Amino acid sequence: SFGRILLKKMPSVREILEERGVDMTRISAEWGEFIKSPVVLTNYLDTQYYGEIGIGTPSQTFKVIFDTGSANLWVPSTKCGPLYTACEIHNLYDSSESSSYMENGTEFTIHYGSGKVKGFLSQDVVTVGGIIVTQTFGEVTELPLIPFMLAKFDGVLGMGFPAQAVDGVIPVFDHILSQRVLKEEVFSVYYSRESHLLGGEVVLGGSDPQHYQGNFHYVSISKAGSWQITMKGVSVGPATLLCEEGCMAVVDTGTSYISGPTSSLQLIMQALGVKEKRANNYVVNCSQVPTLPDISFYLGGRTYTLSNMDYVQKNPFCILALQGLDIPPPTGPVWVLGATFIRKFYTEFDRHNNRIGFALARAA
Ligand SMILES: *[C@@H]1O[C@H](CO)[C@@H](O)[C@H](O)[C@H]1NC(C)=O
Repeated sequence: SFGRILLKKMPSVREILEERGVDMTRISAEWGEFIKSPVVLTNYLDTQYYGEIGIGTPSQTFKVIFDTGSANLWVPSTKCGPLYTACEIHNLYDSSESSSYMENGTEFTIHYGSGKVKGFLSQDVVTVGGIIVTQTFGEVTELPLIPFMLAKFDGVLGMGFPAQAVDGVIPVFDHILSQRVLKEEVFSVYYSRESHLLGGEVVLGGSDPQHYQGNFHYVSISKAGSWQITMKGVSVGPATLLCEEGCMAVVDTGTSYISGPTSSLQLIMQALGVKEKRANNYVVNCSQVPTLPDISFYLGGRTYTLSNMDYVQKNPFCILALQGLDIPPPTGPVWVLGATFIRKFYTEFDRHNNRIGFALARAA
């Protein structure tokens, strides 16, 4: 258990609002917006998994999201003022208790779907999966209410490329690579079946052979500075409907729902046999779930199939784990294979070869 980080299941901000009796129209309209330098593919509304890291000497524990969509580490600060009530329900980084703290002070702004996180940079020791790196990270002093007033995670560990990082900060994984401690310059991400207790695993330096079956097959990165691959077909049932001419697709551990363009996804929802739409999202009567056809994605000359049980979430109060999202050019129309895709297919992110590997996930 050297370079492994146990991911733990948490109620998502949608699931917290659902359990408090909030209407599905209100949740999407007020907590799930996508506002018009690096690209945003998530609002953390549906994120269900966090890992724990330590920051400082002695180490102060934080619950963080492992987000391949971003390249920055940030956590709430004790410098976070009284105007930001969201800070008052989370763990706070206190430089006063760290002997390894070294100030920087340059301001940063990280944009995401529902809003923006502001603060200042600071250097300290960071322990992630038993590996100690000297990291520059964001001390957040302006944490917005949407969605962090109800989030069950403190902050975000970016697992993206250094080109995506704000203020040109060297990311956490890049520092781990500089140390030459890992067997491979890769990390892989496992989510187990959607249960109440069962969690997941991020492995640094390789892949856990317990959590996959058969063999990995790899797809090259098509855009240099991100986990982005060419998709050559989206199919409902036997019929291939979209992406024959070639779609860009991001594999993102940050968001759990698969994203596509609103027009392309509405076409899929028609052919799926699904009428009801709430903003970006699509709800369905739980009686008609077993009759839904399989969705498939064509990646690196192989099909990756999601069955009815893989892309639907039953919560007490059934919602499809797909949603509309239009990123404009030059970045272009993009799909996002979120954690729903990765739960089915154990994913290896490869930094040396600049490629992404997929394999059929399983339990032990
Ligand atoms: C703060 O961090 C940045 C990296 O984003 C670095 O280039 C800069 O030299 C640092 N500034 C100070 C004053 O330590």
